[PDB]
Amino acid sequence: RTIGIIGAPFSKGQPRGGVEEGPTVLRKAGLLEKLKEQECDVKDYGDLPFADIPNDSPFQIVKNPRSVGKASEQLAGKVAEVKKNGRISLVLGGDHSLAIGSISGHARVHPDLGVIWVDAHTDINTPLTTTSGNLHGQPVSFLLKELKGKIPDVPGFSWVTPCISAKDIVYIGLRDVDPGEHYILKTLGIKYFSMTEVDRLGIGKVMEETLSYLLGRKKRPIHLSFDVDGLDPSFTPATGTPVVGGLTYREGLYITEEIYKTGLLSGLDIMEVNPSLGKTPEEVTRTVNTAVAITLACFGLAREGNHKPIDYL
Amino acid sequence: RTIGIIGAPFSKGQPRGGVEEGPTVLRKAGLLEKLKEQECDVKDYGDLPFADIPNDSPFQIVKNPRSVGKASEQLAGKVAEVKKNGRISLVLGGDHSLAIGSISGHARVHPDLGVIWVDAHTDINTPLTTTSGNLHGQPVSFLLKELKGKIPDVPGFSWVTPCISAKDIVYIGLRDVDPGEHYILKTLGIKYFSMTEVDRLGIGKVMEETLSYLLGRKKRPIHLSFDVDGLDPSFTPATGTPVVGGLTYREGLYITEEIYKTGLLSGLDIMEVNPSLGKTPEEVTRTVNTAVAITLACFGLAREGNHKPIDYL
Amino acid sequence: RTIGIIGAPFSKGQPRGGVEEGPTVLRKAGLLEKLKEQECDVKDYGDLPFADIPNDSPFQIVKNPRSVGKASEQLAGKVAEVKKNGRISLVLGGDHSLAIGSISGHARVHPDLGVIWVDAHTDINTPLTTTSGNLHGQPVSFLLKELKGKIPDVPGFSWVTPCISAKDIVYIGLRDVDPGEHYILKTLGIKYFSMTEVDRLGIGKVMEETLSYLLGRKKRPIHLSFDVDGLDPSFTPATGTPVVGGLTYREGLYITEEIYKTGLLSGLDIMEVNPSLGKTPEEVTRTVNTAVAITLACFGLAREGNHKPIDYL
Ligand SMILES: Nc1ncc(CC[C@H](N)C(=O)O)[nH]1
Ligand SMILES: Nc1ncc(CC[C@H](N)C(=O)O)[nH]1
Ligand SMILES: Nc1ncc(CC[C@H](N)C(=O)O)[nH]1
Ligand SMILES: [Mn+2]
Ligand SMILES: [Mn+2]
Ligand SMILES: [Mn+2]
Ligand SMILES: [Mn+2]
Ligand SMILES: [Mn+2]
Ligand SMILES: [Mn+2]
Repeated sequence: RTIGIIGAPFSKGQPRGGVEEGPTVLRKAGLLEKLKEQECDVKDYGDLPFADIPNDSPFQIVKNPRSVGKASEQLAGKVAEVKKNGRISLVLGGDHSLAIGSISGHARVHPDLGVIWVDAHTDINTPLTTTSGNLHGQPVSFLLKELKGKIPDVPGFSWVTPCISAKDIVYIGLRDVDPGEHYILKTLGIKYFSMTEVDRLGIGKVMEETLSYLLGRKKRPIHLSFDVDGLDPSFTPATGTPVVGGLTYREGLYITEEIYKTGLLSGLDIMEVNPSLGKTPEEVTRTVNTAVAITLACFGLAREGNHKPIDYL
Repeated sequence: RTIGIIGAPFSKGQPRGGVEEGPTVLRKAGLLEKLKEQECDVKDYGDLPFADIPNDSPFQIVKNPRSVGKASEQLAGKVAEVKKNGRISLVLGGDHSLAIGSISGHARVHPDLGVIWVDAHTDINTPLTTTSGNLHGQPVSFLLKELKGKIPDVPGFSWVTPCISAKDIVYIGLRDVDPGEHYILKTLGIKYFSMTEVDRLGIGKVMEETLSYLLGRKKRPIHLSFDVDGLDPSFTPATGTPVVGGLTYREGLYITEEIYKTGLLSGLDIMEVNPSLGKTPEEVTRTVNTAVAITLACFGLAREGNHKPIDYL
Repeated sequence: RTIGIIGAPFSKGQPRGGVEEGPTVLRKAGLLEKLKEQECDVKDYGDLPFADIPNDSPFQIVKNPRSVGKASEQLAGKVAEVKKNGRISLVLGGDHSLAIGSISGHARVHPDLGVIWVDAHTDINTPLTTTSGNLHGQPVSFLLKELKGKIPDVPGFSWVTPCISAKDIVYIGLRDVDPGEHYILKTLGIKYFSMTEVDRLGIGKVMEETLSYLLGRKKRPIHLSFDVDGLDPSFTPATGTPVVGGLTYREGLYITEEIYKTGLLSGLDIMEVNPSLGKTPEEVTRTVNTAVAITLACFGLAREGNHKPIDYL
């Protein structure tokens, strides 16, 4: 598969700072090379230089809005640029607020995209429903067209144009959803598979319904926004908001292996990896190793094996 | 949901003493408040004062029969009292022998009840089949009508009247069943889903069949006797008789979420939590945290989220 | 069930030496007795004395070929001897190269056998496809008739006669397969259930299809070659080549419980247990305990319980 790597060392979407190092440790794990070790054509677009914005007081309760707003605007342009070069955008975060720019830049080139959001949270709070003020928990509210009119003019996001309907997104892995967020889910009829549904149906049926839900009518580009805390913290502990009872390592690989097999992966986000939150050096490597594995699976690595079209005997 | 909390700090049903502290640490985890934080109407009936019975020599091989017998008699009355106040009895144990009084007091008010027993063990040994003499492994033999006549007159249990047929109970989580207990299962035709069945069918189908088995004919009150060792010891280690290969945290939450959704939960037991058996302070908090989560799920907490009937936007 | 225990303390199939102690620690865990504690008729044939072969230089890239070749030849005769005494051969390894002699000696007495290979690897590299040269990763290539002609004359294996077709074997647990090995899988049409399939279908359906695939046409003797690294390293860490995302303890017990229930188990291999690779004394006991449990399940131990044909009441 053909890839376009984009490092997004941003953290102002939430309180903890170590997430900016995500691009660094993932590249350090040898992600670029391992992808190349596969049938992959990789082009590194570099780590986005997120210039400082010293003056950025809260918007009501919303924190660092100008910084978060600019980082997504910068990222949106980069993703659109890689999508125009005919490559799958691979955004290494960074907190999940960056999803706003990633899905935005993607839709500029591919407006018919479908989103699969793997996360323990829905990240669909509005500036008015959020109680924490952390924008990494509001990315989805800015992208939904149905929520246009409920999103006040927050400094830094005047460039945003809702680009996805409630029916063009599927959540997988939910287990920590706020009351207002749950109201929006049920109100806009958003398709989701929380841990309850995964436990009931099995990851296989879950993925079956997910892809059929998004590709039933017609084939379209797929955007995978993967928050590493969607997986159980026993696999990805070095993350800002871990929630027990998460997706297993195996389910995480199953999800991505299936998405790969559709041949429609167009955009990918690997977010919330925070090395500084690993209680040990091993928890840090465990998180990075798991994040790399999910990434490789998105581009071809199959657990049953892979072989080149040649006679090996 | 409307609840009636009853602390049952009892341990004489087995050798290890720390189980009496169960009510204490669960309340200390803020269980009462967290329930209230939900759509719950809570009334604390207090911790049952289990007076000492210094003279209580074994009955043949059966240990502390008078103490265990009195504690269940005392508890049976309390549960019946809360069931008459129109509230779901929530008994915080304490060893599982207390189930004898809980299910007894429940049936006095609701004789048509159905029991779901989540445990790694069947706890259906009779005074004559048990090899350990620990009554926390015999509670079910005293309640089954079919076993009336095989239960000798043990000091402390003259007040007992079998109140459930073999067909009114479903076991879930079995993985350590004695030979005589297995004989009784197959002989009385008791419905069970051991870990083998959970592995074969999946927790979803397991719960589907469980509820259909008990509510097929008609809707009736449900009694959930939950032994925390039914879950894998990686989740609830501070318990007297842990057995590897247990139900996962997720399956445990799935079970209870489904029971809640029936709207028929009438009685609930959270047993065998023993803080003093935690090899570390974390194993103790891990056990308590997991016990609280299963409890909250029984009364409404859903992993997909919850919201009040109001317009959040 | 009637058993014939054979200790195979061999390690020259791979670099790490501690695997030779497998028979020792498994017997030390009280395996013989625990089997007897069940409905089992056990006869210990002893630990095969694998005489030294000082002169054994590599064959091209293949390491210790004469040593590995002789150990399998010796083992093949022992297994055939126990199969003629009407007993299920239970080979305690030892690295997995010994499978060559075990399945060989088994087929001498029961040529219509069917093989179930539980392993994280396919172990089907040929002397020409292997990149490591470790024979414990080539056992299957020597047994397949379809691969006859692609297996050069390696010193120590002139006694070998391919005894199984590609269609008489089923793989379960795959997650680390080489490119050439994957080519052979797809080329000979070998039936396999990698971790992806287990995640998709569930262990129940996996076992359903496995047994139907092998016993569909007609009932035949079953050979179970179980590599302990097929299970997740959180359960069996003391093994030379652990791979994360493996079969759970429960799935491992489900697999064997089902095989037992067919009443067709004829040959069993418990391989790759290496005590010296346990980072702690507990990792060593955890591995051994799990290896014993899978073994007991192969001969009757059911998680739902077991009882003698007598009236327990
Ligand atoms: N990725 C990620 N971790 C936590 C969030 C937000 C959760 C919370 N409901 C909030 O509104 O801040 N998003
Ligand atoms: N909750 C609970 N843990 C262990 C038991 C009894 C098990 C054993 N068969 C006995 O008869 O004592 N019950
Ligand atoms: N049991 C077992 N662990 C590792 C292997 C071989 C794996 C590798 N493909 C090789 O060719 O050496 N077999
Ligand atoms: Mn997120
Ligand atoms: Mn999240
Ligand atoms: Mn119990
Ligand atoms: Mn128990
Ligand atoms: Mn192997
Ligand atoms: Mn292996």
